[PDB]
Amino acid sequence: TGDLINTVRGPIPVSEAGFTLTHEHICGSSAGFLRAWPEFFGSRKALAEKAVRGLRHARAAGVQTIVDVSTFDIGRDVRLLAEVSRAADVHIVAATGLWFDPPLSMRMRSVEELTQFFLREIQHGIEDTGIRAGIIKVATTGKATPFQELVLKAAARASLATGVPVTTHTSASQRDGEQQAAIFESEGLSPSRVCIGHSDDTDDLSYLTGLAARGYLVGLDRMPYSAIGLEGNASALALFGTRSWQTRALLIKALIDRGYKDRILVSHDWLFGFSSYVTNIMDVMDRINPDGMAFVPLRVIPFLREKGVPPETLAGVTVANPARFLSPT
Amino acid sequence: TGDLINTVRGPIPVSEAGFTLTHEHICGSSAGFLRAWPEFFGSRKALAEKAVRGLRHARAAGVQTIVDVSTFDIGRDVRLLAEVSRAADVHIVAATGLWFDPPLSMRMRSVEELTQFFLREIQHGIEDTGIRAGIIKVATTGKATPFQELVLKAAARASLATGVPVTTHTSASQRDGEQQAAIFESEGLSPSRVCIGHSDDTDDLSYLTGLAARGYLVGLDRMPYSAIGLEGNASALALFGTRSWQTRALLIKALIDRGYKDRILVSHDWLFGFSSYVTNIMDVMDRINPDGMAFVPLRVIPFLREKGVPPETLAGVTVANPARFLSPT
Ligand SMILES: [Co+2]
Ligand SMILES: [Co+2]
Ligand SMILES: [Co+2]
Ligand SMILES: [Co+2]
Repeated sequence: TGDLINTVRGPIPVSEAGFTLTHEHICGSSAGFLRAWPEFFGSRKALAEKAVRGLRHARAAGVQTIVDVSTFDIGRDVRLLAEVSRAADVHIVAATGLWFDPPLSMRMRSVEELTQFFLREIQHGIEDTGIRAGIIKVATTGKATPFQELVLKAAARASLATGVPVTTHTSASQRDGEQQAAIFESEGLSPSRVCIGHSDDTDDLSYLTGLAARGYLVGLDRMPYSAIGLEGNASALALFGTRSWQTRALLIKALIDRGYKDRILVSHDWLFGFSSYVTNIMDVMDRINPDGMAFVPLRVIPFLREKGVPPETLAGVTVANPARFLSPT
Repeated sequence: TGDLINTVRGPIPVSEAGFTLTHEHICGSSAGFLRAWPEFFGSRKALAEKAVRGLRHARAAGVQTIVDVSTFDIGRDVRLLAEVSRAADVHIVAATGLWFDPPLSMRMRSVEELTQFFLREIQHGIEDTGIRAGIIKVATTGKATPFQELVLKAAARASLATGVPVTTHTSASQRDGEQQAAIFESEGLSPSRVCIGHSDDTDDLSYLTGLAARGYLVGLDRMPYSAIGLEGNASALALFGTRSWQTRALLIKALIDRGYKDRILVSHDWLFGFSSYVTNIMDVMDRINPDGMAFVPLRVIPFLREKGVPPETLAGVTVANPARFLSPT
């Protein structure tokens, strides 16, 4: 009791977060895009309705909170998040930081300037809404670009100032987490404040246990992603990969079996609209996983239970770990 | 009489455009940036106040209309344009199209999809404002990227459908206008609907007269840009170049002397805020040219008059040419 986290509807007790999906999106887009071209998604109304249906389905399956890790450059629309959170009665934590599509007005900035921007979104509010970010999202896709180095350092500084955790996009097959870790530590950030994401995109347990041993949270956050059966579709192959959801889920058990149950976060990286990729990608995705953000509780958790993971351990992964992660520390 | 052009305050008779600067910016930024980080500019209020002072100064010097060629990805804020247009009593024509910083949500689009977006901004309105674009802005920086090829084709299609003209950013030293022309013509666009911009960034009159002979408008639109005296400042050198304003202005006379008076458009490429480049670039610029968008009428036009260009010819360049260009055709 007592600890608080900021959501798009305002402050909530940490203990009310409950079952929390730590890497999700209402909409994967671009800065200004939803405002400029809402017809891309049919309409804003259609997008919101789809999101509300999806979040209610997740809620019925036991999901109480999602962390929408859409940054400025993922076209995060905090008013949209607030509207759908309210309608579906599911808490949404919003993000600051920058992903891998920053516009020139961000790319030209210094570490000091980026720190001030991240601090604005955490401490003051996003845009003119007063809605405060509860997480900082950053990204590399291979070795960090010079700009990405500044972003990670600024993320570390903002986290140190506010206690808000940092979460990452990686190219997991290229083992980005190691350099990301090196940069964060150079700034004196505690590994327990950091989740190295898309870590289920690899089966390299040397890489993953290495991070977990150092105290990092390991984000196994793309559970339903598979292009098995869709190998004819090149864009789906590139995004979803050729590993089954079962293969991804086995990593949760593997980390638990190696003593790392407290270092695991599980999610889908799902969304209800998706303009930053090929047209109609959302239709492909909805076919692969009609359950959307209910997939983890409906499929993954029982799969793990049937493999012998104790209920207490599963509750620790889906409730206690997110609580500890999100609590400003 | 009769012909109309859309401005941020609504429709105006073409004959009321008067002395028109055809390539300008209220603010050079990025999509969503002004909404997310207005403190970058001091405040939105400060930015608007600066813009109103600047536009009133231009108006006092005889400027009646500017064409703000900020696209979506230059962070065009049409409400800001409308506010400052109203306060300064200077007409502002807004733009659609894409510059050279499109986010992924644009870069993934087809020519058909881009055409629909440009048509939306011209025919329906920008965002939810009902303000209609009166020009389409496109860009290359050297040989066109595959995406830029689609953008130029979509610009051509939108222009053919609406009669609204197209204007371009070039790397003038790399003679981009020739390929841009080739792409436009492949779509059946009339050269008289097109301005090849930043053409005063080069002294190559073979290149420029080649375009003018084909019927293109030649945009001599960076009149006050010079880093003479600032060679110690690397970012200023890269953006402003080492040629004097007099050297740029001589190109106006050179084209007139070669029979191309009707093919010339003159502007500053000025702005009142600038977040897509180095921090404090606006302070450097304001020192180079305290007159802002009054520089053309105060310095360039009298320079030309003193070189013997007849008043009728100068009026044809600054009034008749923009009128003919902007009139939907
Ligand atoms: Co990602
Ligand atoms: Co994601
Ligand atoms: Co330009
Ligand atoms: Co410009």
